[PDB]
Formats: sequence, structure tokens, C-alpha cells
Amino acid sequence: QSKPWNRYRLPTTLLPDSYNVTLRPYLTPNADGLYIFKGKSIVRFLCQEPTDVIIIHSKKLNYTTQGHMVVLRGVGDSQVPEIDRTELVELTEYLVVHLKGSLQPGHMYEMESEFQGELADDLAGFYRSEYMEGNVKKVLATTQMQSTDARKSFPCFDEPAMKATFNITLIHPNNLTALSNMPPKGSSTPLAEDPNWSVTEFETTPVMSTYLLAYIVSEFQSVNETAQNGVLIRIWARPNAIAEGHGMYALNVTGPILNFFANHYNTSYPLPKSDQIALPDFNAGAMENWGLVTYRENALLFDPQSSSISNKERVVTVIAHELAHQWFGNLVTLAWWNDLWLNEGFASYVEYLGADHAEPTWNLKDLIVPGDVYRVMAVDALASSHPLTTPAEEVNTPAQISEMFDSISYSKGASVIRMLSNFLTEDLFKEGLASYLHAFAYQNTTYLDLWEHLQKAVDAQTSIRLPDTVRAIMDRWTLQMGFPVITVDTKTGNISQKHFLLDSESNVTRSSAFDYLWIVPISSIKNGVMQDHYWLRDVSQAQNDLFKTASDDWVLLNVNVTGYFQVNYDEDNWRMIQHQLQTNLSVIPVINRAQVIYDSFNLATAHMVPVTLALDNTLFLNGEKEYMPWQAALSSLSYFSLMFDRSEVYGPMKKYLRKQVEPLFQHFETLTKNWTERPENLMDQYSEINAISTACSNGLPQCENLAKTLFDQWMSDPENNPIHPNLRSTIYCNAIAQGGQDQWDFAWGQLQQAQLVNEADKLRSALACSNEVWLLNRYLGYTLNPDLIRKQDATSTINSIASNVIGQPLAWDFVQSNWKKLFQDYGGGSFSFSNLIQGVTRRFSSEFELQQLEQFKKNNMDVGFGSGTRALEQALEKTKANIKWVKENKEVVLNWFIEHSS
Ligand SMILES: *[C@@H]1O[C@H](CO)[C@@H](O[C@@H]2O[C@H](CO)[C@@H](O[C@@H]3O[C@H](CO)[C@@H](O)[C@H](O)[C@H]3NC(C)=O)[C@H](O)[C@H]2NC(C)=O)[C@H](O)[C@H]1NC(C)=O
Ligand SMILES: *[C@@H]1O[C@H](CO)[C@@H](O[C@@H]2O[C@H](CO)[C@@H](O[C@@H]3O[C@H](CO)[C@@H](O)[C@H](O)[C@H]3NC(C)=O)[C@H](O)[C@H]2NC(C)=O)[C@H](O)[C@H]1NC(C)=O
Ligand SMILES: *[C@@H]1O[C@H](CO)[C@@H](O[C@@H]2O[C@H](CO)[C@@H](O[C@@H]3O[C@H](CO)[C@@H](O)[C@H](O)[C@H]3NC(C)=O)[C@H](O)[C@H]2NC(C)=O)[C@H](O)[C@H]1NC(C)=O
Ligand SMILES: *[C@@H]1O[C@H](CO)[C@@H](O[C@@H]2O[C@H](CO)[C@@H](O)[C@H](O)[C@H]2NC(C)=O)[C@H](O)[C@H]1NC(C)=O
Ligand SMILES: *[C@@H]1O[C@H](CO)[C@@H](O[C@@H]2O[C@H](CO)[C@@H](O)[C@H](O)[C@H]2NC(C)=O)[C@H](O)[C@H]1NC(C)=O
Ligand SMILES: *[C@@H]1O[C@H](CO)[C@@H](O[C@@H]2O[C@H](CO)[C@@H](O)[C@H](O)[C@H]2NC(C)=O)[C@H](O)[C@H]1NC(C)=O
Ligand SMILES: *[C@@H]1O[C@H](CO)[C@@H](O[C@@H]2O[C@H](CO)[C@@H](O)[C@H](O)[C@H]2NC(C)=O)[C@H](O)[C@H]1NC(C)=O
Ligand SMILES: *[C@@H]1O[C@H](CO)[C@@H](O[C@@H]2O[C@H](CO)[C@@H](O)[C@H](O)[C@H]2NC(C)=O)[C@H](O)[C@H]1NC(C)=O
Ligand SMILES: *[C@@H]1O[C@H](CO)[C@@H](O[C@@H]2O[C@H](CO)[C@@H](O)[C@H](O)[C@H]2NC(C)=O)[C@H](O)[C@H]1NC(C)=O
Ligand SMILES: *[C@@H]1O[C@H](CO)[C@@H](O)[C@H](O)[C@H]1NC(C)=O
Ligand SMILES: *[C@@H]1O[C@H](CO)[C@@H](O)[C@H](O)[C@H]1NC(C)=O
Ligand SMILES: [Zn+2]
Repeated sequence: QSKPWNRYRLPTTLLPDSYNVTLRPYLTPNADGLYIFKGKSIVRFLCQEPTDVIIIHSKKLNYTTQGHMVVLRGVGDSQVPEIDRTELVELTEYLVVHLKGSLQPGHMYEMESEFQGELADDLAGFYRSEYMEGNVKKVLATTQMQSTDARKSFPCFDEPAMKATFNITLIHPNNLTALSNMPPKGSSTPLAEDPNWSVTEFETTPVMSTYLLAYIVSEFQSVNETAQNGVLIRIWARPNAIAEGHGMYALNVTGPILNFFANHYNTSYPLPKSDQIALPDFNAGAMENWGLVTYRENALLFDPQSSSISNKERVVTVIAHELAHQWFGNLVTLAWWNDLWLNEGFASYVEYLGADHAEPTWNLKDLIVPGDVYRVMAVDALASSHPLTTPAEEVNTPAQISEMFDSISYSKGASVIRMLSNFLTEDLFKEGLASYLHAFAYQNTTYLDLWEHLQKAVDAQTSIRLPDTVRAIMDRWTLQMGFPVITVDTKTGNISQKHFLLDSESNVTRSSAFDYLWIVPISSIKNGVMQDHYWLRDVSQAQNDLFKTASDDWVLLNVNVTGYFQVNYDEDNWRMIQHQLQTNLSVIPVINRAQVIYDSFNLATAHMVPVTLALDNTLFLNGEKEYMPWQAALSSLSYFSLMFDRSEVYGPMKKYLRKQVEPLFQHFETLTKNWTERPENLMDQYSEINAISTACSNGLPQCENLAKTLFDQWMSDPENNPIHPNLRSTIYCNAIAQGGQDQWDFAWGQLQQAQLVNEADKLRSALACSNEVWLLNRYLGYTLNPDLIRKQDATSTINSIASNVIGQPLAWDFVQSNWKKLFQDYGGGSFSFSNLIQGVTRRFSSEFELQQLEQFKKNNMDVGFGSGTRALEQALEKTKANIKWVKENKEVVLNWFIEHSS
């Protein structure tokens, strides 16, 4: 029998009740440059089953407790066994307290410890973050427990189902502010031992999970709002960011978002206050700590002066996402990490609903389709994918837990939940959701608990009828990987399903309990009119007159792509859809106008339609004004550009795109009143951004003229940038492309003095658009200079240069020649060789380039590839696939573009 301290899952013999935790970060290093924090904790737990051992999590903590590593006491008049010994078991991250007798069921005990750890700059547990304010380097203390790092800050039963209340105290410099999940109990008091420090106590948390705890010590300031219900809302950030008003947009949307969710969930916001904090360089992006949500600065802050509309969209959606968790995930918590997909998938869906409430004119809900659905379908259409569900017994180690946080969990999770809400109807979904939250508040669940409550809602009504139980249907979408392609023969109305793979040659080896058959909800529109809903059952082939058409009619499936599948038709129906889009596109919902493009290109890749059919689906775009269908084409054609932009195909391709985008460019020229006023709503602003990008990058003279005019105007008056933030990336790039060292040196100067990261990012990227070899080479020479290009921006900059058709060989030579820099950037800065390799070899599509890459690999004699080890193998296999693709498609594609480029 294995010893319990050698198992990754905690015993169930002891359950926590409540903790007292006091933490004291030392923001001044110890002269050796080591930063530490000290702590003291008492955990009160109940004995469920007799046991003579206490096993609790502890990671990277040294104990200074008097005696053994802990002191153990009985609660009330309970007696306690004597401690035999305490030991740390590093592998399973445990503190183990061996007793001389057994704890008794029903009795409560209190275990006290004193400890200290490194306050490392490692974004894990209680950690430090360094940043600059003027000439002064600032250091703050903050937390990231997410998943399994609470145990890195204090000893605890660190599993999400083992909830408890927490009493947090922070001891900190008296001129800094201390924040935690809950409000402070009152004013801070001087630390008696040293009044230079103060003590801030926080109100008891509700019953909650360790991974959601947070505490922060900083010089940050806030903007505030009190909601009508008395809930205090604050946005926290660097004093200078606050002064500049960069926290205002976040403050603006937070109240409405919280209001939306309280109603959506039929459950009051469960906390007295809401803090959200913008942290510089928070690489985790954002973390839903209950009552104290952390964000990277560029995700929470917004500068109206320099930020584009896409920045606003990022802010409102990221906030909606994290605030969604304040109920779903935090109030009701999934019992184990194998069900992470339900938590993150749910939030990834409802972020659009919450954001839509804050910005109801933006049509934000549409963005899940390009943003999550088609994004995740790219990886879920591979033999190497995996089901949403994972058996709980297979997820044990911190590494295995971390593997749960991927594209499948977030984006496919969002897609299937959205599909579920749609086929149940939102009203029914919300009823089951409310029932679920009410039943399990302050407790833990599995995904089966949600299905059960949704089923209760279904069973309580008569309108919505399903072909099977909620669980049976959802099992098809969660227990097996991938998704079907739905193929329709409109001559007969025959309809079929099969597991969709982008590679028609790939072998699926992962077995499915369902033989890769799904139960599929299928909406349809015929001649622009909605039809009755249909369910495809667990059969490969079926027939229905809903999908049978006349010679002059057309049918289109999966309205607004609510269903997690792609659709193919017979060529006659395709041609009819094309005809409709050519004559009156308004008859087909905008999302489905995009779908036709997204799906057909994927179908071409899989050899289910000819590549010419996919290209034919872009023909209507000359009359398309809306964002998504254009985006679908640009996303689908980026690979074509990547493969052909150095070949004879490129001329006709650009000419075709110029032809398609010119009418849209002209449209916005008038609408925007000579480019003086942006379109009103988000989607139209996005359409303008893409139109200008497409026009300029494909050499439309009218766009080139606009870019030159604006950049010249800016150069004549640097302090007054005349270029609207929305268009900066294109205008900067195209103008630098047209100009020489005058434009380049001007932009370089602007970059070196840039205050905001987003503006700096745009400048770095645009500088790579120069068509002068000597400028691109001189630029490459700067990428490895920390004084000129930040280390964290180095590979990004090289990749931008590589993206330039002229910069391609320059960057590839630069990477090869300077590869002897791995022993300089791996132990002192990750650098990420994987991203560099992928970006520079992205274009490779010939046997000659394959030989060059194989020749580059021949430096195998030590030096390795570091974190990019075997990422080179991905480039080798990708090149082989590109070679095969170009050979198969070159002639057909060239002729199509010539044929349609006028
Ligand atoms: C977890 O932390 C809690 C907050 O500190 C502890 O509860 C507090 O205990 C204090 C004493 O340990 C009480 O303060 C005063 O202590 C003096 C001792 O000399 C007593 O005479 C006073 O009666 C007492 N003050 C009052 C007003 O009664 C705090 O009152 C008390 N705070 C509370 C109950 O909110 C917990 O004891 C601690 N848990 C464990 C297990 O140690
Ligand atoms: C938790 O306890 C650990 C073990 O006691 C500490 O790690 C050790 O720190 C020691 C002191 O910094 C290192 O020993 C040597 O100390 C002298 C004088 O300080 C230095 O000149 C030496 O450079 C140093 N040795 C080395 C190899 O650098 C130990 O090496 C080191 N042990 C390790 C890393 O296993 C932790 O510091 C302590 N942590 C906290 C937060 O208290
Ligand atoms: C957070 O919410 C605030 C309240 O809704 C917004 O405040 C609005 O800012 C707008 C832009 O600054 C103002 O619109 C116009 O601004 C121009 C230029 O300053 C003025 O000439 C106009 O008079 C003014 N009004 C118009 C066009 O009707 C709004 O006046 C102002 N609204 C209110 C109620 O104060 C913030 O913009 C918003 N913050 C962010 C970052 O979105
Ligand atoms: C954290 O603080 C809370 C609030 O003071 C403590 O809750 C009290 O616990 C004691 C003993 O268990 C009870 O007699 C009181 O009724 C509780 N008060 C409330 C408001 O619930 C809690 O015990 C503290 N946690 C720890 C570990 O001491
Ligand atoms: C809080 O107090 C500390 C300590 O006095 C301040 O830190 C100093 O800041 C000045 C800048 O004015 C630096 O020159 C010193 O090097 C800092 N000293 C140390 C020991 O770090 C800090 O500025 C104060 N912060 C606030 C917000 O009042
Ligand atoms: C949760 O939803 C319930 C049911 O919709 C709400 O209770 C209803 O409130 C309306 C508003 O006037 C009344 O007309 C109904 O009679 C109520 N129904 C029932 C069954 O009580 C409730 O207000 C919501 N609660 C929260 C916290 O959002
Ligand atoms: C995990 O969640 C379950 C509920 O899904 C908790 O079990 C419930 O506990 C409450 C409070 O004691 C009881 O009222 C219910 O009867 C229990 N429901 C069951 C067993 O289905 C369970 O306590 C939670 N686990 C932990 C460690 O707290
Ligand atoms: C549509 O499906 C039907 C049946 O579901 C197919 O018709 C059958 O074709 C087979 C061919 O071997 C015959 O043995 C059966 O007698 C036919 N059944 C009938 C007429 O009821 C038909 O081929 C399918 N059409 C397609 C795929 O276009
Ligand atoms: C498909 O999506 C479109 C939006 O892209 C839906 O149209 C919206 O419908 C709601 C509710 O009727 C209106 O409040 C909006 O004004 C509509 N927006 C636009 C831009 O038209 C449409 O309802 C969806 N179709 C189906 C069948 O669900
Ligand atoms: C898949 O299996 C086939 C035989 O069915 C084989 O020819 C082929 O090499 C395998 N792998 C791929 C990637 O096609
Ligand atoms: C095009 O279709 C739309 C959507 O039904 C309709 O409102 C409009 O009248 C049609 N326009 C023309 C010119 O046929
Ligand atoms: Zn999330």
C-alpha cells in the first residue's frame, strides 16, 4: 500500500473550516538581492474519519514555528494527540504531520505555523512585480494562486472543493495600500514592533476556494463608484495611469456588467465590493480572484487619445469574462480541474453577453463566431485534438492541471455551451442555470450537476422538445473530440455527418464511444426565410424535405453558426447561394455570409470542395460593407498570401483584391467625410480598419495617397498626430513602405520617446514595413540591443521584419547567423525560440527551402534549440505540407485570380 503523502490527491479524512493568514512582504531586498515574505497561519479543520496523520499542501516554504513545523491544538475541550514529527514531501508538495495517536471524528483542531518564502519575480503564489515610475524602480507584492500556488504562500488544503472562510491580515509599509478579497475591517494600525509598518485586517471571506484568494501591497490609486445597492466599485492602477484617466472606461462598464450578471444569474452579487486592478506585465492576462480581479494593464486600461476601438472591445470583454466568474466558478465551483472547461468555457461564452449589455449598439455577441468557434475548429479538426471531458483520475499533478487551460477548454467550451443555450432557448437555459447556482451556492459541482438542472427546466415545460436528454446530447459534444461536417444534397434532401478533419489523409487513433457520430441541432433558412428546426440523430445518413430544394431555390444551414459544425452542399446549391450574395446579400444573415467563406476554405483544405469553389465564395465581397464576411476572407486568404507573395500568383491576387476592396474603400471615403469621422458602431469601424488595411497592402493608389498624406502631415507637426488610433497600424506601415530614411528615422524617434506600450507596438511593427534592404538590416541590428528594443519585444520585431517579403531572407539569415545566442538567452530570459522559428520559416514552401532548414538543423552538435527544441521539427513538417499544398494548388489558383482580376 502506498503512503498517502505519496499520492497527489489529498485525503478526505480532514476538511478545513476556516483559516487565519497573516502575510508580510519585504519589498526591500536583503543586500544579497533576495526578497522574502514572512507569514503566520492557523487552520481550523474537522476530522471526518479517524487518522494519525495530517497532510496539507506546502510549496517552497521554510518553517520557523517553535518546536515542530506546526503547533497542534484541540478546539474547545477537544484533546489533541502529540506530534511525532513533521516533514516536507517536495514531490507531492505536502507538509506532513505524523501524530502519536489518532484524531477523532467530529472533533475540530487548529494547526498553527510560522513560515517564510521568497517573494520572487515569478508570478506564482505571493510574488513581487517590478516597474518604473520616472527615475524610480517600484516594487509591489501581489498574488497568483491560480490552480495550485496558494500552497506557495501559506500551508493549506489546496484543492478547489475544500472550501473555507479566510481571515487575511497584511503587514506592510505604512505608506502603501493593502487589498484583499474582502474590504478592510477598518483603518490600518501601526505594527508595535516597528511603526514604519502598518497592519491591515480584512473582513472574513465567504466560504471559498484557495485558488481564488488574493492580496496586494502597492502604491496604487483608484477611481471609484458606489452602485445603487451600495456595492463599492473600484479600478486600481499606477498613480500616473489613474491621473491620466486610463481607468475610466473600465469604471464605466463595470456597474452595467455586474447588473447584467446579477439578473442573468438570478442571483445577487455575493460580495460587498468589487476591486479590479491593472498590473504592469501580468503575463497571466487576467485572474478572477473573488472580489479582487487582476488584469494586465493593456487589458484593463484604455487611453482614448492613442487606443483603437479594438482596445475598447478587449477591455469590455475581458472585464465581462472575469466578472462572470464572480458567480459561475467562484460562488459555485467545479470540484476538480478535469472540469475546468465548464468554468472557463462558460465565462468565455457569457463574456459576450455581459459586454453586449455594456455596449448594446456593438453587436458584440457576433464576435464569438470568428473569435472562438472558427478559432478552435482549426485545432479541433486535427487527429491530435482531445475531448472537452477528461476523467478526474487522470488529472493529478500540477503539470496535468495546467494542461487543462487550452484552446479546447476555453473556446470549444464556449462554443458548445452557446450551442446548448441556443437549442434550449436562453430563457430555459437561464432557468436551469439559476436553479444550479441556488442549489450549489458556496459548494462544488461536476458538469453533470449543470446538465441535471438544465434537464429539470426542460422537464418543467412543454414547448421545447429534444430528441434525447440534455446529458445524452451533450455527451456527444464533450466525451469525444472534434466535430462533424454536415453535408446536404439539395436534390434529394439527404443529409449526412462525418468527423471533420482538415487533413483528408490523417489517421484518427483516438477511439470514440460513439463512433464519431453526433446528435446535431440544425437550424436552416430557405430563400431568406427561417424553417422549422431539425435534429440530426446519431446516424451517418438521413433525409428531410427541409433540405430538399427546387432549381430556383436555395437552402442554408446553421443560422448564425450557433451549432458547433461546418456545412457542405452540392455545387448547385453553392452556386445558388453565390447568386443570392451577388444579387441581394441582405437576404442572408451577416454571420452566415462569413460562414460560407470560413466553411468552404476549410472544405477545400479537406478536399471536399475544389479550391475554386471557396474562391468563388469571395466574389460577392465587392458589394459587402459589413465586417465579418470580409474578415472571413482575409483570415482564409492570409495563407495564400504567405504561400504566393513571392510568386507569379501574387500579381493577379493583389489585382483581384484591389478590385474587390475598391468599392468598400470608396464607400468609407464618403461615409467618413474624407476620413474625418469614424463610423458609428464597432462592426463598421472594424470594417473600415480592414478596408484600409486591405486597400493599402494590395497597392490601391487611393489608399497609398491617403497614408502618404497623413504621415507627411504628422511629420510636419509631430506633437499633433493627425492619424486616428484605429488606422495607425496601416497608415504608419504603408507610409514607411513608400518613404525612405526620413519616414523611418522619424518613426524610430517617436518609438524611442513613446510612453504607451500599444503605440510603441504599432511603431515597431510599422518600422518593419520599409522596402529598403539596408534599413531592414540596420533594424535587425537593433533587435538585440536592450537599450533600443526591449528583450521581450526582440523576437516579435524580428518576426515583423520576416513578414516583410523583402525582410524574409534578411530575417532568416539573421536568425541562422545569430542562433549562437541561445547560451545568452535561456537562463536569463526565455526569449521564446519557438515563436521566432515559426515566424521566420512560415513562408517556406519549396524543396530548396526545406533543404536550407535541414541544413540549419545540422548544427545539432550541442547548443540545441532550448525552448524551441523540436519546434524546428514542426517547421520541417509544416514546410513539407506547404510544398505539397503549393504543388497541388498553384496552377488552379493562378488561373482563378487571372480569370477574376478583370
Ligand atoms: C483568528 O483571528 C481573529 C482576529 O484576530 C481572532 O479573534 C480575536 O481574538 C482576539 C484575542 O486573541 C480578540 O481581541 C481581544 O483579546 C483580548 C486579549 O487580552 C481579550 O481580553 C478581549 O476580550 C478581546 N477583545 C474583545 C472585543 O473581545 C478579538 O476580539 C477576536 N476577534 C474576533 C472574535 O473577531 C481569532 O482568535 C483567531 N483565531 C484563532 C484560532 O486563533
Ligand atoms: C529557505 O531555506 C533554504 C535552506 O536553508 C535557503 O536556501 C539557502 O540559502 C543559503 C543562504 O542564502 C545558501 O547558502 C549559501 O549562503 C552563503 C551566505 O549567505 C552564500 O555566500 C552562498 O552563496 C550560499 N550558497 C549558494 C550555493 O548560493 C544555500 O545555497 C541555499 N540553499 C538552497 C537554495 O537549497 C533559503 O534562502 C530559505 N528561503 C527563505 C525565503 O528563507
Ligand atoms: C465614461 O463615461 C462618460 C459618461 O458617459 C463619458 O463621458 C463622455 O465623454 C465624451 C467624450 O469626451 C463626451 O462627448 C463629447 O466630447 C466632446 C469633446 O470633448 C465635446 O465637444 C462634446 O460637448 C461632448 N458631447 C457630445 C458629443 O454630445 C461626453 O460629453 C461625455 N459624457 C458625459 C455624460 O460626461 C466618457 O467618455 C467615458 N469614458 C470612456 C473612456 O469611454
Ligand atoms: C475568522 O473570523 C471569523 C469572524 O470573527 C471567525 O468566526 C467566529 O468564529 C467563532 C469560533 O469559531 C464563533 O464563536 C463566532 O460565532 C464566529 N463569528 C462569525 C461572525 O462567524 C472565525 O472563527 C475566524 N477564523 C479562524 C480560523 O479563527
Ligand atoms: C513610501 O515610503 C518609501 C520610503 O521612504 C518611499 O520610497 C523612497 O522613494 C524615494 C522617491 O521619492 C526614493 O528616492 C527612495 O529610494 C525610496 N526609498 C526606499 C527605501 O525605497 C516611497 O516613495 C513612499 N511612497 C509613497 C507613495 O508615499
Ligand atoms: C429571480 O427570479 C425570480 C423569478 O423570475 C424573481 O421573482 C419574481 O419577481 C417578479 C418581479 O416583480 C414577480 O412578478 C414574480 O412574482 C417573482 N416570482 C417569484 C416566483 O417569486 C426574483 O426577483 C429574482 N431574484 C433575483 C435575486 O434576481
Ligand atoms: C462539495 O459539494 C457537495 C455538494 O455538491 C457538498 O455536499 C453537500 O454538503 C452540504 C453541507 O454539508 C449538505 O447539505 C449536502 O447534503 C451535501 N450534498 C451532497 C453530499 O450531495 C460537499 O460538502 C462539498 N465538498 C466539500 C469538501 O465541501
Ligand atoms: C438518399 O438516401 C436514399 C436512401 O436513404 C438513397 O436511396 C437508396 O439507394 C440505394 C442504393 O444502393 C438503394 O438500394 C435503395 O433502394 C434506395 N432507397 C430508396 C430509393 O428509398 C439515395 O441514394 C440517397 N441519395 C443521395 C446520397 O444523393
Ligand atoms: C442572427 O444574428 C443576428 C445578429 O447578427 C440577429 O439579429 C439581431 O436580432 C436581435 C433580436 O431580434 C435584434 O435586437 C438585433 O437588432 C439584430 N441585429 C441585427 C444587426 O440585425 C438575428 O436575430 C439572428 N437570427 C437568428 C435566427 O437567431
Ligand atoms: C494513415 O494510414 C494509411 C493507411 O490506411 C497510411 O498509408 C498512411 O501512411 C497513414 N498516415 C498518414 C499521415 O496518412
Ligand atoms: C434586398 O433584400 C432585403 C432583405 O429582405 C429587402 O429588404 C430589400 O427590399 C431587397 N432589395 C432589393 C433591391 O431587392
Ligand atoms: Zn475565466
